Amino acid sequence: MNPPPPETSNPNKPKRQTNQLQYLLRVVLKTLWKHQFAWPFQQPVDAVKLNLPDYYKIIKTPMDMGTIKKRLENNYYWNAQECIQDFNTMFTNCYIYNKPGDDIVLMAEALEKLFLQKINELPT
Ligand SMILES: COc1cc2c(c(OC)c1OC)-c1ccc(O)c(=O)cc1[C@@H](NC(C)=O)CC2
Ligand code: NA
Ligand code: NA
Repeated sequence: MNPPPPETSNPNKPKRQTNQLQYLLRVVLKTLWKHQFAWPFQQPVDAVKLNLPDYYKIIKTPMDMGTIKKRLENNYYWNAQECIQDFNTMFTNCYIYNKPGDDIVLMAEALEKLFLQKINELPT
C-alpha cells in the first residue's frame, strides 16, 4: 500500500516570495517538467502500480517534482536551499533504490545535470 504524499502546504508557517524561489518555480521546475525524462518523476512513486513492494521499505524520504511544484506554489519553502534539497532527495532516492547504470538511473542523471546547470544560474 502507498503512503500519503509528502506534505505540501502549511498555513501556520510564515511566507515570503524571493527571487530565487520564483526562479525555482518559473524557470527550474518548468524546464525540468518538460524534459524527455520528466515523466517518472512528475508524481510520487506508485509502488503498487509499478510493482515495487519493497520501495517504501527502502525509501523513507520520498520526493518528486509534483510534490516540489506544490511546495513552491504554496510558499512551503522559506529558503531556496530547502527546495534544492528536495530535488537532491528525489535524484538520490532513484540512485539508492536502483543500481549504477540502470536505465532509470541514467534518466535521473540526465535530469540532474540539467537541474545543476540551472542552479548555477540562480539569482543572487
Ligand atoms: C521515480 O522512480 C522510478 C520510476 C519508475 C520506475 C522506478 O523503478 C525502476 C523508479 O524507481 C527507481 C520503474 C519501475 C518498475 C518497472 O517495472 C518499470 O518497468 C519501469 C520503471 C521506470 N522506467 C524504467 C526503469 O525504464 C518508470 C517508472
Ligand atoms: Na518493468
Ligand atoms: Na537528455
